[PDB]
Amino acid sequence: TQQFSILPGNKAFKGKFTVPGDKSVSHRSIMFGAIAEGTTHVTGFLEGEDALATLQAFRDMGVSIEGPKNGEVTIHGVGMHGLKAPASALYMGNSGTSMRLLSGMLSAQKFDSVMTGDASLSKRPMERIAKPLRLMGAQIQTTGEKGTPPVSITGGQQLKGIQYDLPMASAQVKSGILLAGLWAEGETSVTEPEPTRDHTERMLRAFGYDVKTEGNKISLVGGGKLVGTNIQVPSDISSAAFFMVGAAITEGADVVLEAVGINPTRTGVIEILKQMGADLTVENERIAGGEPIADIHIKGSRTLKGIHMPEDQVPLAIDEFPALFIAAACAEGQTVLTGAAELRVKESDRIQVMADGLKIMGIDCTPTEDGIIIEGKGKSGDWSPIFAGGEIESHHDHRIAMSFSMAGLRTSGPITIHGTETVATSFPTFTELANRAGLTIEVSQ
Ligand SMILES: [Cl-]
Ligand SMILES: [Cl-]
Repeated sequence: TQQFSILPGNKAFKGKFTVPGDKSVSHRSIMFGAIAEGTTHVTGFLEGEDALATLQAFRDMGVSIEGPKNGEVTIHGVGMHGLKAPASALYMGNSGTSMRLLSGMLSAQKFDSVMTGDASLSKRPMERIAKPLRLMGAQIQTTGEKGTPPVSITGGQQLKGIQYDLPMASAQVKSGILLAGLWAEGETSVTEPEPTRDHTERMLRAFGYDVKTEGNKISLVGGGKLVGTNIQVPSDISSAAFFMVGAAITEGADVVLEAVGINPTRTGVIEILKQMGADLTVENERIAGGEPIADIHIKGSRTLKGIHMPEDQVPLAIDEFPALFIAAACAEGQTVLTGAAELRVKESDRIQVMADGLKIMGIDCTPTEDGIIIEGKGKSGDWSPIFAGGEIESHHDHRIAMSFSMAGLRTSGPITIHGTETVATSFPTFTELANRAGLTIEVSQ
């Protein structure tokens, strides 16, 4: 166990900062850089659980890779057919993402493969991706009735593109199918019943592959070719969100977050904060590595106010609601969240864990079946403490820990957050940026 400690008192919160690279986009650059023609140089790379497992997999399959080192990776791509058979099982650790995306890719290879995982991944079913791949002609075996790992794939198959109506929305399953479709005969198409992130699609385009996005119908034609290029990874908006919130709840705060990724499938926190009356502007908009980026300028010039959060932004801000709950508490009036049933018990009930911590800090809130109700203690023009402090349980959820860390900007008492050791893995520079901004956080045993 590890814990964060924060002391009460009027904090400053200002500066120009760049948060770490987007987790998902970092991963995709490896997926496609490995099988592209020529060299790929990646910058702003953040290696997470997914990246490291995928990095090792392609190393095992003969790909030469320098790094990651200081956010830089050089990938000597081997072309669409340059992968070599792994000498043993490809260990995925806890990366279900790696396993699902590589399933599609591996099911199209000449050679056999086995994918295995740790105790947690070994329990996760893989039939939602395996089933459509089998329709394409893939030979993919799973374990037991629930179809969990190990996932055993037989190569040397001829895949055919299918038109697939996805029963349950999933960027991972969607991505797995499309990746197999790169080697398949004809067009592979996925129709998702609900909108998901499109980092896979955008990275494919960055590498020169044509991908049609036509409403909820996402498709490509197999036989194409990927071309190595330079990939600047956008900084993670999910990481930036904590400092957006911090700036919006701190008096006279002035924060510029540079090169923040603003993929429209990820920008829900911006729209929501804006609707809460936040002084938040999006300037210097441009594109890097097929991803849109911008500088986010947030000022604590006025008091947030509680709103009925827009339901059309919930899919776009799903991971940012723990941070937004902190904003809601400092806001004037009541905040209500609906249509966020996904947010409850998604193998971790963030609504309740936040509620527990918020209540400990003296905030009247109430979990609902599809969200939460928060009674904000904010008052227009008033920047007196909102939170009472206390001891907080994060349950090793980094987003919970980082959220309650921001609460230290408006607390009348000490805050101790337990189980914060996963914060550094997700957001390595979090406490550093916090300190540079004016939010001192002491890490302990
Ligand atoms: Cl994605
Ligand atoms: Cl998460």
